[PDB]
Amino acid sequence: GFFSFIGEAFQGAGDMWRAYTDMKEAGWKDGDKYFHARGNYDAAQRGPGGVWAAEKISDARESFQEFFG
Amino acid sequence: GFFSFIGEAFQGAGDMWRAYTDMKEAGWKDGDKYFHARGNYDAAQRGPGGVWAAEKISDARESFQEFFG
Amino acid sequence: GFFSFIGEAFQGAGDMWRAYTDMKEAGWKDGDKYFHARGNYDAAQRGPGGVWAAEKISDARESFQEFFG
Amino acid sequence: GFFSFIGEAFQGAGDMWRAYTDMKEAGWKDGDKYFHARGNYDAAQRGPGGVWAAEKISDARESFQEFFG
Amino acid sequence: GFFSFIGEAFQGAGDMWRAYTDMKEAGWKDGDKYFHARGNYDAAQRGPGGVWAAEKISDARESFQEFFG
Amino acid sequence: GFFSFIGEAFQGAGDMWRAYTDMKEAGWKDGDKYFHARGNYDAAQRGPGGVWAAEKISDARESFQEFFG
Amino acid sequence: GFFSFIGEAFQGAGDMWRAYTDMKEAGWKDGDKYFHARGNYDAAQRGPGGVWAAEKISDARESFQEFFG
Amino acid sequence: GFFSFIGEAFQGAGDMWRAYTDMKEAGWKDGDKYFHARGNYDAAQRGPGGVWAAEKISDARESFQEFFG
Amino acid sequence: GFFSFIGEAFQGAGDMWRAYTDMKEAGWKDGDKYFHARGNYDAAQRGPGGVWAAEKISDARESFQEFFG
Amino acid sequence: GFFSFIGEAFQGAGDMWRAYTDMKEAGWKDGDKYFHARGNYDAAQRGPGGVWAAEKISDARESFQEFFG
Amino acid sequence: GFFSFIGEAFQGAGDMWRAYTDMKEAGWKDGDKYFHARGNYDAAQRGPGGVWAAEKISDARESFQEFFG
Amino acid sequence: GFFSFIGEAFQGAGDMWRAYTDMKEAGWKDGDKYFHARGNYDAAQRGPGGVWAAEKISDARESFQEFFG
Repeated sequence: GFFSFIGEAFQGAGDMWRAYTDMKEAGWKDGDKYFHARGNYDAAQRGPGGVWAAEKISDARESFQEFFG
Repeated sequence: GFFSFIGEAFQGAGDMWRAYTDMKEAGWKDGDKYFHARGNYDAAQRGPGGVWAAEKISDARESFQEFFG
Repeated sequence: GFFSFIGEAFQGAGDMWRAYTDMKEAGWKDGDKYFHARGNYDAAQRGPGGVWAAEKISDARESFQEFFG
Repeated sequence: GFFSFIGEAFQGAGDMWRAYTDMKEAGWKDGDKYFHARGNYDAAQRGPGGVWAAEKISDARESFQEFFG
Repeated sequence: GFFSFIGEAFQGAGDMWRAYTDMKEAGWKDGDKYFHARGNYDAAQRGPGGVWAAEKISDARESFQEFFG
Repeated sequence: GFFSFIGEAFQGAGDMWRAYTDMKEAGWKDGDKYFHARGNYDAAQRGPGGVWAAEKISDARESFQEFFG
Repeated sequence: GFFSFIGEAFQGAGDMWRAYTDMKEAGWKDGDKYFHARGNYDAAQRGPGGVWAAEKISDARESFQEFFG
Repeated sequence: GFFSFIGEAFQGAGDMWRAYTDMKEAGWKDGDKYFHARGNYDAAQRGPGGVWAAEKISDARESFQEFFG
Repeated sequence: GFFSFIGEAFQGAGDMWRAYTDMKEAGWKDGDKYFHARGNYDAAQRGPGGVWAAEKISDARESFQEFFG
Repeated sequence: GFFSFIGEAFQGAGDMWRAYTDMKEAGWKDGDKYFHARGNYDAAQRGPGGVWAAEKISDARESFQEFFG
Repeated sequence: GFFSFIGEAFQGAGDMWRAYTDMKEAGWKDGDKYFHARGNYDAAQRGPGGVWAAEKISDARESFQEFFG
Repeated sequence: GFFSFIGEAFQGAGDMWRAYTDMKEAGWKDGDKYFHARGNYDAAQRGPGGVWAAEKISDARESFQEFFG
């Protein structure tokens, strides 16, 4: 299939964005995650804009444009 | 299939955005997650805009535009 | 199928946005999640705009536009 | 399949962006992750713009443009 | 398949961006990761722009352009 | 398959960007990673621009251009 | 402009289907035409079907079809 | 401009299908035409079908088909 | 400009299909044409089919097909 | 410009298919044409099919096909 | 310019398919043409098929095919 | 310019397929042409197929094919 992972402007302990496929007779274990933040300024911020998730985009003409200032 | 994960401007302990597919005779275990925040300013913020989730977008013309100022 | 996950401006302990598909003879366990916040300012905020969830968008013309100021 | 991982502007303990495929008779274990931040300024920030996730983009003409200022 | 990993502007303890494929009778173990930051300024920042994830882009004409200022 | 790893502007303890393929009867172990930063200025920063991840790009004409200032 | 002349199954003396355009300070003369027919069988016949005269035909789909027997 | 002349299955004395364009200070003369037919069988006949005259045909899909028997 | 002349299955005395363009200070004369036919069988006949006159045909897909029997 | 002359299956006395272009201070004269036919069988016949006159045909895919039997 | 003359299956007295271009201070004269046919069988016949007159054909794919039987 | 003359399967008295270009202070005269045919069988015949007249054909792929039987 199509697997896509996009992530921007973020903070995490871990175990993120994974894609396990077609496994047979498997087994695993994952730990505990801790996230501690104290007294931080301006964290995990993203600017203006749009998100588009599309399986098929066909015959677009003069489309999907963005004009910032 | 089509799997898409998009995430911006966020903070988490963990175990996020995953896609397990086509598994047979499998087994797993995941931990406990802790998220602690104290006295932070301006966290996890996202700017203006739109979100579009589409399986098929066909023949768009002069569409999906954004004009910021 | 089509699986799409979009998330912005948020804070969580964990175990979010997942998509398990086509599994046979499987078993798993997930932990306990704790979220503690004390004295934070301006958290998890998102700016202006719209959300569109569509399976099929066909023949749009001069549509889906956004004008900020 | 198609696996794509894109990540920008972020801070994490670990175990991120992975893609396990076609495994048989396997087993593994992953640790615990800790993320500690105290008194940081301007962290994990991303600028303006858009995200597009597409399986197929066909016959685009004068599309997908961005104009910053 | 196609595996692509792109990452810019980030700080992590480790165990990131990996792609395990076609394994039989294997086993492994991974450690614990710690991320500690205190009193840093301007970390993990990315500038303006867009992200495009596409399996197939066909017959684009005068498309995918970016104009900064 | 096609494996591509691109990474710019970042700091990590280790164990990153790897691609294990076609292994049979193998086993390994990986350590613990520590990342400590205190009082640094301007770290892990990337400039303006776009990211494109594509399996096939066919017949592009006057496309994929970037104009900085 | 667009000038199109289509003629099928016909008999004439002459001076037909002409298109004079953009003339300045011109002059001409044309003769007399005689058409004489006596005792002919099966002349100037056209079979089944349709005529379409269009300046612009846009986005036709599964249209303009003809099924004879 | 676009000048197109199509003629099939016909009999004429002459002076047909002409296109005079952009003439200045010109002059001409044309004769007399005679058409005489006596006792002919099966003349100037055209088979089944359609005629389409179009300045622009855009984005036709599974259109303009003909099925004879 | 575009001048196209197509003619099939026909009989004429003469002076047909001509295209005079961009003439200055010119002059000419043309004769008389005679067409005489007596006792002919099966003359000037064309088979089944269609005629299309188009200035621009753009992006046709599975169109303009003909199936005879 | 583009001048194209296509003619098949026909009988004529003469002075046909000509294209005079860009003439200055010229002059000419043309004769009389005679066409006489008596007792001929099966003359000037064309088989099945289509005619297409186009200035521009762009991006046709699985189009303009003909299937005879 | 582009001048193309294609003619098949035909009988004529003369003065056909000519292209006079860029002439200055010229003059000429042409004769009379006679065409006489008596008692001929099967003359000037063309088989099945299509005619395409195009100034530009761009990016055709699996198009312009003919299948006879 | 481009001058092309193609002629097959035909019978004529003369003065055909000529291309006079770039002449200054010239003059000429041409005779009378006679075409006489009596009692001929199977003359001027052409087999199945297509005609294509194109100024530019760009990027054709698996196109312009003919399959006879």
